[PDB]
Amino acid sequence: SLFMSCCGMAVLLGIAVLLSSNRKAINLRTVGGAFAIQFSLGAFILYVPWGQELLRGFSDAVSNVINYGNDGTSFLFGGLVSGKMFEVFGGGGFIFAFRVLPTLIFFSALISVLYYLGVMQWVIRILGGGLQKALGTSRAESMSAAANIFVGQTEAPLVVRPFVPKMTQSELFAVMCGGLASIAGGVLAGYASMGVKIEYLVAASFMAAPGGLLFAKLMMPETEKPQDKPANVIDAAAGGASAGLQLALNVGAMLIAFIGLIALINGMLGGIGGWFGMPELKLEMLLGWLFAPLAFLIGVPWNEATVAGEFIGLKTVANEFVAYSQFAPYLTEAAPVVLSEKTKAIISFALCGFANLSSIAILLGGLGSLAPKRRGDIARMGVKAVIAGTLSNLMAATIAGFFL
Amino acid sequence: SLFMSCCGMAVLLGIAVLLSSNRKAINLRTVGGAFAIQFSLGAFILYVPWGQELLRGFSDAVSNVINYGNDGTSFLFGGLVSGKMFEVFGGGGFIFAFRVLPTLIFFSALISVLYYLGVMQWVIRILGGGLQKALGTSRAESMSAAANIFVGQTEAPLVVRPFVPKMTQSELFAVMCGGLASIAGGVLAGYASMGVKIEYLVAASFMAAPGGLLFAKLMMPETEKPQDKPANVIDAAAGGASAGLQLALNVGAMLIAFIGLIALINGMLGGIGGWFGMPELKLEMLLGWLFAPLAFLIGVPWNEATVAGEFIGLKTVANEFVAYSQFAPYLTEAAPVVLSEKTKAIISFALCGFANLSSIAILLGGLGSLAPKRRGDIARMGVKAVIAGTLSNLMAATIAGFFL
Amino acid sequence: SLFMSCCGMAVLLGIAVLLSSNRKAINLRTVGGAFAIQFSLGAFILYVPWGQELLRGFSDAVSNVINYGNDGTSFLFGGLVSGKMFEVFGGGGFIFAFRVLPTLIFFSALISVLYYLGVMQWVIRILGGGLQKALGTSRAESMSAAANIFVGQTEAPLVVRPFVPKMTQSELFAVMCGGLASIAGGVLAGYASMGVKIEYLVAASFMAAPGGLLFAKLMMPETEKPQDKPANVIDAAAGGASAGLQLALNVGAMLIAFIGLIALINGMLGGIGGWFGMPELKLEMLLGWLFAPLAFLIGVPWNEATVAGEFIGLKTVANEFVAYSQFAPYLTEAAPVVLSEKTKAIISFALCGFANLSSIAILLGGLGSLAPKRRGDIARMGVKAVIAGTLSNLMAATIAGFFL
Ligand SMILES: CCCCCCCCCCO[C@@H]1O[C@H](CO)[C@@H](O[C@H]2O[C@H](CO)[C@@H](O)[C@H](O)[C@H]2O)[C@H](O)[C@H]1O
Ligand SMILES: CCCCCCCCCCO[C@@H]1O[C@H](CO)[C@@H](O[C@H]2O[C@H](CO)[C@@H](O)[C@H](O)[C@H]2O)[C@H](O)[C@H]1O
Ligand SMILES: CCCCCCCCCCO[C@@H]1O[C@H](CO)[C@@H](O[C@H]2O[C@H](CO)[C@@H](O)[C@H](O)[C@H]2O)[C@H](O)[C@H]1O
Ligand SMILES: Nc1ccn([C@@H]2O[C@H](CO)[C@@H](O)[C@H]2O)c(=O)n1
Ligand SMILES: Nc1ccn([C@@H]2O[C@H](CO)[C@@H](O)[C@H]2O)c(=O)n1
Ligand SMILES: Nc1ccn([C@@H]2O[C@H](CO)[C@@H](O)[C@H]2O)c(=O)n1
Ligand code: NA
Ligand code: NA
Ligand code: NA
Repeated sequence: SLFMSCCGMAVLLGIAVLLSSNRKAINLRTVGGAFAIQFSLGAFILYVPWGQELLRGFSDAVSNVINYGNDGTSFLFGGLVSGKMFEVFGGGGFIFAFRVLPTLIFFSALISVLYYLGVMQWVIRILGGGLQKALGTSRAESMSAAANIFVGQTEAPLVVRPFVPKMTQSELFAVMCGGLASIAGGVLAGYASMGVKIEYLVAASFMAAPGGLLFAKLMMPETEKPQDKPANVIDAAAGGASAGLQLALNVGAMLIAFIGLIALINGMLGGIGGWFGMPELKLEMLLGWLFAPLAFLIGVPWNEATVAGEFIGLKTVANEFVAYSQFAPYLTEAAPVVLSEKTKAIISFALCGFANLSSIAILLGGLGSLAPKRRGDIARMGVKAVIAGTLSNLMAATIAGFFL
Repeated sequence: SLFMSCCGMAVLLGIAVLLSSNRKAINLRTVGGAFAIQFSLGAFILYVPWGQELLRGFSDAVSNVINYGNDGTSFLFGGLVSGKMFEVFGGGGFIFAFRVLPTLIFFSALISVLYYLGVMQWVIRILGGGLQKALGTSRAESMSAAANIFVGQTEAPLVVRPFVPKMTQSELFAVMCGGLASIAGGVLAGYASMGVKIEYLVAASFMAAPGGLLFAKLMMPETEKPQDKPANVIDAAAGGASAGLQLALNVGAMLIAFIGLIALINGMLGGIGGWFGMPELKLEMLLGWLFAPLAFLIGVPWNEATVAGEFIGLKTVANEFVAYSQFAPYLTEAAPVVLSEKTKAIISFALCGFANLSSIAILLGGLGSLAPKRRGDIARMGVKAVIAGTLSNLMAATIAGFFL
Repeated sequence: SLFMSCCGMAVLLGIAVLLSSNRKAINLRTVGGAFAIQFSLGAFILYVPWGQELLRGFSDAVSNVINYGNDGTSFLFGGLVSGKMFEVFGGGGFIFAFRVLPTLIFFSALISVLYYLGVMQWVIRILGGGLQKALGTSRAESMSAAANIFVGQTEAPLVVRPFVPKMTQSELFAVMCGGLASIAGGVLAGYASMGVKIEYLVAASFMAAPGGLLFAKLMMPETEKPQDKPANVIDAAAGGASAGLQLALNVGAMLIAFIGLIALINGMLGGIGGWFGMPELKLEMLLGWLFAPLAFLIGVPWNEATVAGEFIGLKTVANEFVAYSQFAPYLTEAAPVVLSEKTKAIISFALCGFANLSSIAILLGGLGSLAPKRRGDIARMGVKAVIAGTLSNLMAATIAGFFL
């Protein structure tokens, strides 16, 4: 029943302790409160009636903004994003390149506008302030954690830019983990446009802030001593649209290559596996068979662990965008395998994060440009930070599955 | 009758004098001739029979070039830009992204070719030479004004690149105004592909050269003393296509964001306005109500001033591309409001310009790269230059409405 | 019969000798073996039964990879690349921008992956090693020649990057020729997706390695004395996709401009030619009339030389991508002119190369960045290198036509 979930949380906590740089340096107030916040946050917005209402209210607001932004892409691509497409091409009428990718552009512009107005800084200051006061974490790493709820791993540390070059190894590691444990507002709307429940996306985003700090301070406790704009609103929107455009082009090119490469891998795996009497061997079977214990450990039923392992594994070995692309058909009525609603939630939560190996190179560029003499430390702690970010997503998925 | 137009011109001239840096330094020959040229140019090509024939001849030639360039986009997007699209999606068969944006690429390549051959330099030298000889303006600012008829605000000063770092504040201001009062050959073909009459676009482009110098020397008179390539034609075309591609991507991303943001603004304005008994409140109503006196002042009928104010205002607070995108449906048979032909002309002329706040940042980058130690002056005169560019477009619209 | 082909080869060899920097410095072993290899390679894979089987086996493998990569573009553009497109738009259902361009992205990612694994370096080391041992050419220029079979003119010298700044003028010229005589794996799959026979593309690619060295050492004999990575596989794929994206955008923008410009040229040529009683004058007629002797010289029948001259000429004055775009309809059942299978082969081989004037500027950037103090030599030998690359493609076409 609920025993598998509580054991799941214990195992995830245990792995982080075993991989800690110094277990005797672990601050029990910090890691105790961080888990308490992430757990209570899950209890609040997924179990308690009032918290569920606030979550649905924020989600519907997000859903309304997406529809508003869709007027922009409707102007550019016209009938190619209309209802007539489904009458002609059926299911293939949904053109991903025109339906999902342009949303990255609009939300990037919106976020840039909200930064110019000071709305974002206002929310981050409140959330980040409450974290450091309750966990004892430093000012800079707390703000970066709160910022990571809404923006990406490279944009989040920008709110504490002048503090990055001199922050401790534990601080830098937490900053990295904050970005790896979360996603971004732009891609969130993209995943929502692909069928992923917004309530799960918003929840996992907020739970990433304490969850990121949790496993960061578990695996890399503080052993040192920490310390302590566009001309107008229209320029802000333009700059945001430009950054979103570049992102949309990068994501699209990645999806063409990766999905194409996976198809190539499956073709080769069919021939190689055939030598051992398994010609039906594919990448999905390997990932599913290898991540099934992990899926089962976080609350996925025994008969659904293998399928759930495919998506979780693909997110790890590649990225969450590719995983969501393969998981999205399982959210429609034309799903090859009908999954339970709890399993759908667990997969949604466990995928909601930038935790992968390729994100290390991105951290080296974005976060590294803020502190060029610290690129060595980023590369050194890269793998451990990904593991920490993975544990945070898995913990959030276990918590979500518990109250569901 | 015509009294409202002549008063309109007087008011526009009056505002520039009131905002002048030194009214006693205003050269009457310069500002007198500049207005005389812009007025006579309007009289020539919009009223006098022969001038109307030369305008239609140049416009049809432009219209033929656009159709020739459309063979390129027809090859890439095939049936998505064919007549079958209108049979399937109806009005939504016109895909803006494939119909308008690729034209920016072709014309950028063409202009680059005409620069390599020396055709552009030949025309600019004649027009720019006649301006300085009649107005007394300096050599450099005159060529940049003439160049601005065909190319953008950042490409126009390139013909006088080595003179920019040492030109006077009045010269630099005129260069800025020349770009803000005009558009570019690429986007001109785009607006033409959206339904805007080419005759109006060409006319307003040529009237921008004396009009730009007019309000530049009115608001910033000269108080100082002025002074005084690709390997082959195929490389020129390739470089032009590359620049046009980058432009086409920027415009498209901007249109997705801005239109999407306007839709978001309208949603919020509906809720905010509802608090004051106006739930139907939108961005269009605010702009229309605030720019109606300005539209009425330049010759737009009282019962059409509010609608015309929406487009003029949107061009100012954002850019002319967004304004044209909302004005284009009013040029078809399926227009929500049937406007008079004179009103259509006034709006077309008043929108034909890069005069907006975001163009300042663009001037800081493009024009600023030509003179890095002058970026301070560009930022300082930015707002006044936009105002001057706005007055030039409004003057051209008043002149156009007069002879129509 | 076969006398026209052998004379064709002799003429091509003769031109290179006449344009040599020093005919008395020509190494007979080098240029003798290089021609022997290119000729025997053609004999092997186009005439001899076993060699034809190995060619078809490699081609079908290439054809399978393309289909695998098409799963990526099928996900992004959905029904716009499905069979329904041909039912609605007929022949115009084939959208080039979604059918061909995305293939550049996938193959660029694949090649980047094969480089990370060491597969490419392994094949290049074998082919490049056999060339230098048989021709006496230096180590660096041999590897660059072999690398050019699979990758582009700017990516090929990267395998011998630290040797480029100090290599002789003859070596540098050979490196340039190796890239101009060949194409790239990405665009190869593009041309294959346009209808060009893969067997011809693969054959011409392999024949480019000895053919490139052949005319390089003929026109520029050695008179001096020669001398002598991503964090993971997923990062390699991402970087490749990014480079392919940039390439796909450049090619698409070029095709819009160039084809559009050709349409504009044809319009002007119709008016200019009309003055001399030839209003039907077009760019195709000029190129066909001027390259017909060259087409006839390499084995194209007298009544097909003019049509074949259009494609060969267009490849020279522009690029092979534009030429292939105009030659592709001649490979379908709806061809305006039914050509013989041998003529189709000759045109396919003669077009398979980056040999054009615009590739010089590209060599100045790519190859020049590897040796900034050698950009002068690259620009100096630019034209001769293009001629050499042209002769290599023409030789390969003559050889192909001989055994066919
Ligand atoms: C489409 C899906 C198909 C399935 C593909 C699965 C392949 C698994 C990739 C793992 O490769 C490793 O990843 C590390 C992470 O980058 C690299 O470490 C590199 O970076 C580390 C830190 O960032 C350092 O510790 C190392 O020294 C450095 O080698 C390491 O070299 C590399 O072997
Ligand atoms: C989609 C449409 C929705 C409607 C939106 C309308 C909003 C109006 C924007 C105006 O904002 C101002 O614009 C100036 C122009 O850039 C800025 O001046 C900045 O730049 C000037 C000069 O370029 C300087 O004088 C100033 O010091 C400097 O603040 C200024 O800060 C900013 O407040
Ligand atoms: C769409 C198709 C329409 C048909 C168009 C056909 C036009 C033919 C273009 C030829 O122009 C020449 O090309 C050279 C090659 O770049 C240039 O040499 C330049 O570069 C050379 C070496 O790279 C140097 O030798 C020269 O000094 C230098 O002028 C040269 O200037 C230029 O006149
Ligand atoms: N705003 C964003 C969006 C995405 N990303 C990177 O792209 C991968 C796929 O979404 C993510 O996993 C992440 O590596 C990013 O760094 N910042
Ligand atoms: N050639 C061009 C075209 C456009 N622009 C800038 O983009 C805005 C929208 O067209 C314009 O208002 C202007 O700011 C530009 O600077 N140069
Ligand atoms: N990988 C590639 C692909 C293309 N190119 C350049 O682009 C032209 C058209 O394919 C080619 O003729 C060549 O100039 C390149 O340099 N490298
Ligand atoms: Na984040
Ligand atoms: Na201009
Ligand atoms: Na090559």
